[PDB]
Amino acid sequence: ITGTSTVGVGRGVLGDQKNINTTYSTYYYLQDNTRGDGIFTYDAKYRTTLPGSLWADADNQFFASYDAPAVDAHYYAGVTYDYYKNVHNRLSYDGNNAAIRSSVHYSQGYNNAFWNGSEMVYGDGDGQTFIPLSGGIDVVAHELTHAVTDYTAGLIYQNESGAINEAISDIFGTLVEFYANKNPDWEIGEDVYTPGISGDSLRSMSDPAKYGDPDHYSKRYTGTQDNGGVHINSGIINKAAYLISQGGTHYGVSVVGIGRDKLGKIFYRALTQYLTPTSNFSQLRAAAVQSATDLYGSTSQEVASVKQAFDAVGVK
Ligand SMILES: [Ca+2]
Ligand SMILES: [Ca+2]
Ligand SMILES: [Ca+2]
Ligand SMILES: [Ca+2]
Ligand SMILES: [Zn+2]
Repeated sequence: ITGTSTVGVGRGVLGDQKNINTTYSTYYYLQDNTRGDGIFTYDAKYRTTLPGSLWADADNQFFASYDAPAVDAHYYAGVTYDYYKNVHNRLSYDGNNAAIRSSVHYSQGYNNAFWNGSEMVYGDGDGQTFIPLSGGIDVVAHELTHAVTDYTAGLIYQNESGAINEAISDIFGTLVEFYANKNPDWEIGEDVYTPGISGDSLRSMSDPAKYGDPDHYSKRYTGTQDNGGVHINSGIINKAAYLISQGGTHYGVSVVGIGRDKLGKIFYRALTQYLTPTSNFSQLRAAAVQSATDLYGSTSQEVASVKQAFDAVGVK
């Protein structure tokens, strides 16, 4: 819509108050003109037709319970845009300030969120397994990172390349959670998963086997479920990324941690310069070693730690 940029106020899924960028033109819409070609949030009104209607509100105050998932999808898309621009000098997911569109209230009792190739889509959850999924900053940033992957490396969504695509979304979802400093951890989806249960999450990067996902290449899933295990075998890469950042000893191999900012620099370079659509885990190891070599030198501690971490999870 064409109108005047302004700022409204609302409450997210977890009850927290935040300011959000809106546009006024008769109604106040969830349209943020301050970031790139804009961030746009739509109401899918419990249907599956997309994108639905651009969110309109009469008074620029978003404190109704129906408003909460829209406030968090719109705010956390802006945080994710700021992480990519400020940390990696990337404007939006295509590198040319493409508009970011999200729809909330998709379907009824839908326990997932996804990037569909054109926009982000969030279900409200069934209220038992999940609460509205845009309430998790690591979920929002995981889905927007699929758009970054699609416009760069183009990893196909099956088998080892699919597991790399999912691990890259959990890696950068976690790095955005630390950037925003929103109670950060190395778990995925803990703010919106099982509201009646404390302490759990969908997946863990620090210990994937807590929920039964593999933490070594010898334990990889080789069947056909889940597109060849794309959400299961991502645990192998997630554990290597956790070891590169934090360090530790895993299956008797010791890794010196180099921290989160270098982890993000190495994997963003690997994703944007060296990975291709059909890259497998061994090629990811080579791309991450070449990226660390480019940035820090072939005899750096950073290169050593990348090698040790892939040796610890059995990826040669
Ligand atoms: Ca209102
Ligand atoms: Ca957290
Ligand atoms: Ca998390
Ligand atoms: Ca829980
Ligand atoms: Zn994903």
